[PDB]
Amino acid sequence: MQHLVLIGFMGSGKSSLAQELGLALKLEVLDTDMIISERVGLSVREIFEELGEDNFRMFEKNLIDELKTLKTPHVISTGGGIVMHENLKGLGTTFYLKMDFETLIKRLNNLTQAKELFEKRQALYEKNASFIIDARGGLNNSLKQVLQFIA
Amino acid sequence: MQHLVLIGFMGSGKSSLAQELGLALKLEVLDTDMIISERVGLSVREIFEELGEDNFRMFEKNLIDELKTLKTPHVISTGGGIVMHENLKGLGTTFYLKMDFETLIKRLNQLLNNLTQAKELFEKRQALYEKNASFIIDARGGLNNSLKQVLQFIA
Repeated sequence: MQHLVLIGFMGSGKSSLAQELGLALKLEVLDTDMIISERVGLSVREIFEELGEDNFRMFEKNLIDELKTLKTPHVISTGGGIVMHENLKGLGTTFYLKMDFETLIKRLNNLTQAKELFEKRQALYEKNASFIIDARGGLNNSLKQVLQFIA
Repeated sequence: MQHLVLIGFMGSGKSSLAQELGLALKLEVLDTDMIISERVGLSVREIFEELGEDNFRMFEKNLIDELKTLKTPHVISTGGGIVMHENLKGLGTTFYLKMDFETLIKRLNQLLNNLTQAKELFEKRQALYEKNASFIIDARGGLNNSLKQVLQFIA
């Protein structure tokens, strides 16, 4: 009865996979960015611009704590930066939707800096993941992997 | 020969005012979010989402240091958030384009939401801009009027 939480970079297919999982499992699907924006009454971008990252993270940390009180399992897609929270593992079973950076950017040079930055972020998702899903085979292939792990 | 640095919330009119100052003073205009986005090749929103705020703020901190080395004064419009940087005040003379919450919101929606929480946090954020401002421009009453205020303070 643990929430299934999908983490990873924006554009990795977390929302599409969350909807498919909720359908396969007959469970409700939640999106943390959607909930924060709906409550605060500003878009995620507007929240960052007008109220700042620290306030966004506060709404996010508070929402994670709130969703943990829900005993019924939900599927939960999350925004890119959620992995900075200490309370993230704790929310439920986490899945890193692992996509090669090259595909992500279409949707990086060993000797320049940006690659290291993307690698460090990946290292954070992996550190916070119960399971790593290979996203390269597409949505149905990712679904199969998730279902097999939880079964 | 100090840079004229425009700070404030998104939608306050910083971009239009910067262009107008640039024209009036015959100076070049720079935008710090545009510089960062152009270099990284990701929108600001995309940097926060893909690389996180610590990285974004690192790019921004570095850029302020680099712009300080420009001798020739530029008008510089800045992103929300920039005032978090200890190195910001020294980049040049800062102008806070002050708006109230209701005006900001009005400019953004171009009624059932409870904005009480956002308002409370916004009012606290304003003090950070005020703290970091050489001058406060009443950004409630029109571009030309704002321009007039800035020109008078600098002249």
